[PDB]
Amino acid sequence: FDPAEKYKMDHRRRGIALIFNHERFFWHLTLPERRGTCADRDNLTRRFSDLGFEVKCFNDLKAEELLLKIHEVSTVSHADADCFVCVFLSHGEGNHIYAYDAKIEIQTLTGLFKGDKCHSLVGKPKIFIIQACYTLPAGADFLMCYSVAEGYYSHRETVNGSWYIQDLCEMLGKYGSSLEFTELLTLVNRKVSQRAIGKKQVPCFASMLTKKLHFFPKS
Amino acid sequence: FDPAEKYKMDHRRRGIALIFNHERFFWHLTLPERRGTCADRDNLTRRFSDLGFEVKCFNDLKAEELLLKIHEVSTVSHADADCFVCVFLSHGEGNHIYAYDAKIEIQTLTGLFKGDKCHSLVGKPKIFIIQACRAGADFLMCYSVAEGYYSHTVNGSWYIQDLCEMLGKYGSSLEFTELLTLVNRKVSQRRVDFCKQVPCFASMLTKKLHFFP
Amino acid sequence: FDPAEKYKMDHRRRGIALIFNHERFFWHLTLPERRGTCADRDNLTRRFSDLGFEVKCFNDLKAEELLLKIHEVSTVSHADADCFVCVFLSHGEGNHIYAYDAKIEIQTLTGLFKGDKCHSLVGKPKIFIIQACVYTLPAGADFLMCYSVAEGYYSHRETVNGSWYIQDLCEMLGKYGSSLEFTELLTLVNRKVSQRRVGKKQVPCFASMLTKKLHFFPKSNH
Amino acid sequence: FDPAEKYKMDHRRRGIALIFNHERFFWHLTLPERRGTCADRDNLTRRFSDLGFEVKCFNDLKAEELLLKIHEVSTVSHADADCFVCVFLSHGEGNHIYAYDAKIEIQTLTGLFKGDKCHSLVGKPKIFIIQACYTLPAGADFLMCYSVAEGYYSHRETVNGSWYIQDLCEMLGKYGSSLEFTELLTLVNRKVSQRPSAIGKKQVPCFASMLTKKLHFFPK
Repeated sequence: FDPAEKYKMDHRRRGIALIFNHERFFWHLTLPERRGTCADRDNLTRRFSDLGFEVKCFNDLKAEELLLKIHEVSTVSHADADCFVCVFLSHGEGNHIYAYDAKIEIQTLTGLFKGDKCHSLVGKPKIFIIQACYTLPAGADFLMCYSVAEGYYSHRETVNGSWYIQDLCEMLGKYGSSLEFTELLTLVNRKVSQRAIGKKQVPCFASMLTKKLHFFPKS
Repeated sequence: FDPAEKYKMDHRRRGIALIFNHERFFWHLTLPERRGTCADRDNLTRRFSDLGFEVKCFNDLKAEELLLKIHEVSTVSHADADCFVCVFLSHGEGNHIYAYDAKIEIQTLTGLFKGDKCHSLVGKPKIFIIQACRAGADFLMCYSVAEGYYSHTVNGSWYIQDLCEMLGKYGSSLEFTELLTLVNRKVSQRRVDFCKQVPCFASMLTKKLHFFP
Repeated sequence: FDPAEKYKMDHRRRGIALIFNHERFFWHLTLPERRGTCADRDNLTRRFSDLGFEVKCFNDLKAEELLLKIHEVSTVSHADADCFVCVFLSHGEGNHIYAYDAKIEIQTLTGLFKGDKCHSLVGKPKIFIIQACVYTLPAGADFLMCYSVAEGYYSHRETVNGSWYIQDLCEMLGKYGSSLEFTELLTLVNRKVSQRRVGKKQVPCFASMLTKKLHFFPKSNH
Repeated sequence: FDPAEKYKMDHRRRGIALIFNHERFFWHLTLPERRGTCADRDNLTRRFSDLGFEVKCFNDLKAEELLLKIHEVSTVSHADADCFVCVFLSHGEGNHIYAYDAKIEIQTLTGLFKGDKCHSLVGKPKIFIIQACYTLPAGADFLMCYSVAEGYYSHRETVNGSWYIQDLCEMLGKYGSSLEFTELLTLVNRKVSQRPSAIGKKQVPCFASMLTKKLHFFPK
């Protein structure tokens, strides 16, 4: 009935910001790759803490640990939380095995939080920010954010980080609390797209959200 | 730079609203199908004219005509226009050939308006509204149904209906993606009631989108 | 609590838009006055109908009729209405008596719709748009006071096409009435009028005693 | 014209937040008055620093110092600043002389920053927050914010501050950087308005906008 309806963000906790590092099948690890990834994690941890999130970081190197942690996030109660965030960071060179593993990891992650698998988040926004190395993942109140659209260029990681994660992090710093999230993501669209003169890196987001999304500060 | 930047909507023409009716490989045509499809076309034509669009309707039955028309829409100049819209309507029963042809038709339609193929629309929004059956900067992809959700009459289809409703009520008021989000909630609860079943849009837009008079 | 809370605009009726024409102590009525006022009235009636309002127009000439009508708008029930709007239009030259009568007329109008006198509107916005020719009127909760001109600033002449303020307001209402939050819309009117040219700036003003956001999204037939 | 145009907030400095304490001509100074006033000043100094302002505090007791400082803030250049803020705090009870001096002080304060008198601020917002103890200032890009509308009650000062300044400060803390300023002030309207003897009354604050653009205090 209401053209201004918002997801209720007045729960005790904001929620979890899961930052997932895809590192297992990569081989040539130039300092630009390594330092730039640290830059993207560190930057995202800052921005997401400031919006109230519990940031949790792990990589897929520790085969034994990803089991435990991944299991924890899924089963734990989110009843007292507003939303869930998951950032999937990856690298550029990407061999085919690395690239293939990526898709399977993202498919599992997303699949964990479908309402059928996770009652505590039902009706609450699930936001996935995916640094591709552009897909088809599904669910109501899901927000799929992609570093790059289907068949567009993706600039090499730098020691400073990646265009997408940088620019997102920037917008989050400046407009995190102010703007409706998809508006903010649209700003990230223009910013990155204006960063063989291939024409552009054009990021994307796919919304299955049913209400407005605001990260006004909590008490 | 400016968090409130908008696509410039002050050109001479608003733009073309292309309404594409997919019916070539369908054989079981109950009145609900045929009358509901007319309902979706007629309804969409009213709503979009009210937003200033030139509405053009054709189907893929006349294999001769589609060639000519499809060719026109691509080649013509859009320099004096704000944006481009394209609605792709398709029936629910859907055999496999019909389903398959759909994907191909959509693939081509969208491909026509990539900046690489269409300079007159560069920096302008290209909006595709796709009634599913079973890329580009400034592209907006709206789908009746997300990946692997259910998607269902004589008066029309939930998605096109609700869309049309929102367009009538908030077309001029709301930012487009916010208007689409209303359609998200409307449909996803229409299904819950008559019976999750959630529409979807994918934005590669860089600015805000308003259909002020 | 909720930084985005809105006055509930989902009542059966939008409400009344009262357009009040102050004409009684004016003497020289050049055609620019007479035609420009009609233009402001007609323009405002169009714009406010489009936003759902029952527009009602009267002037203070018919001293018998103003008694009835004024009482009607006060006493009638507004329980099934979103808000109330009142525009007070006046002329520029203004003799002292005309100017003085203006102040008293505004005092009374505004006074009628304080929650103390008008239960049906308690909690609902009361928007007065005043073409000045008092500014202490500003008393009420959920009151919005909009003035053609701030204290001690130039006021546009009236022209045959209407007045800068009412014109510009009506323009914004047409383009942004259903889209923007009202005070956001008024701020646009602030910039538009203040950049009207034809040395003196005119700077309009509004005083908000509103507690929520104000939107005039189109209503449901249902 | 752009329905979303904003005052350019990208200058080197945010600007000055002037907090002015009206003290002279006040006689009975109960601890609630004195402690509550410090509370309002300290609270506003925190909140305004957090939005980037140079906070400057003085009162009208030091008859020599007000001359100097008042002159300073007027004549100094603001070309490299976004806006100007000025809070005028007073005490509730108020003898008539105190009340009268208030009006004159506010009239002079506001008068200094009219574009006629102060070129460096022309086209920049001038925001006056006035705790009342008339309502006749003016100017383009001026924002006048009042603790209390004409002829409404104002709840007494307390040891923890005043309803208006408290609530304002709360919203500034929470929404200072997020919300458009008048949107934020409307939240103050509702908070205070919704707020042990002789009272069934409500306090309704007010603001008068002569602003031409949107006002946002995004972090610098």
